[PDB]
Amino acid sequence: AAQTNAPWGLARISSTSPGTSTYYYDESAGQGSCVYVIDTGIEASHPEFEGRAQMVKTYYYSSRDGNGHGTHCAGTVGSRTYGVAKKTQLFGVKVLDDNGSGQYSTIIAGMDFVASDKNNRNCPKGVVASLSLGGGYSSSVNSAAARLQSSGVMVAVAAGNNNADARNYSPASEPSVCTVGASDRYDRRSSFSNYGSVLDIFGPGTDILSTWIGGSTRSISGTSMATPHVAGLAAYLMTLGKTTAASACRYIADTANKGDLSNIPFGTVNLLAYNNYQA
Repeated sequence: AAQTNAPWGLARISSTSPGTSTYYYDESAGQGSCVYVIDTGIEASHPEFEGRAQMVKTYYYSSRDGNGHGTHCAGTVGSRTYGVAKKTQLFGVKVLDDNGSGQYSTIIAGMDFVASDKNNRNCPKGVVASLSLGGGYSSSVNSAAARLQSSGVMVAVAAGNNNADARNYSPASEPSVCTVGASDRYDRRSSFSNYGSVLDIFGPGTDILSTWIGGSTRSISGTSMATPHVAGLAAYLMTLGKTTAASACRYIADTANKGDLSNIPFGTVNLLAYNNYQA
């Protein structure tokens, strides 16, 4: 399938080269998979989600996304126009308040929630969790992400926007999850992207158009935007039977575009997420 005039990041994920604008993908489109977006919530009524998004948990007085961040990330995972996996099921877990903040104890609870809650959902092709959030190093936050991964969920986490080594941030520094840095449309490391040995992969993160609250759209930048590209790619590949939740991060690294990014620090992987789809 071909989506013309796609957001640059979608086109990048299905291309061996930067500078194109058509997204190519297998029409299965993540059908039968599930992606949990652990964030500020999801505006599930947005027409771009087509009824495929729902809130399953909040730790606040509302499940509504009063910020936009979670809706934007969910849109990159699976919205019809802005999403990588356009037929996946999206589940919202609101661990961040409408200012985009959350206590680590709530984030931990949300991760353990997903590990159990997937057993209440129909996801025959596999389960993914996208965590566009983080803070300073916490062994308890890392352990929560490790448990979620161990339980059979492909966990993708943002590397962070500190232009620093991700080893000092959580859950970015947990080795067993998929830690995602950000690149721009010219295949440069995003200026804000964290780096380091713990990164597994890069995805498009600078100037990413996606859904926003109020039934709108906007373009924003961050490793928060790169992470749902990888989460959606994992769901897409699992639906295709190419990989599993346990191995999807490694498979994405194995099949990535290699050596194409600039300003990658010595010791950081030079790997850009790629669906290797041959139309």
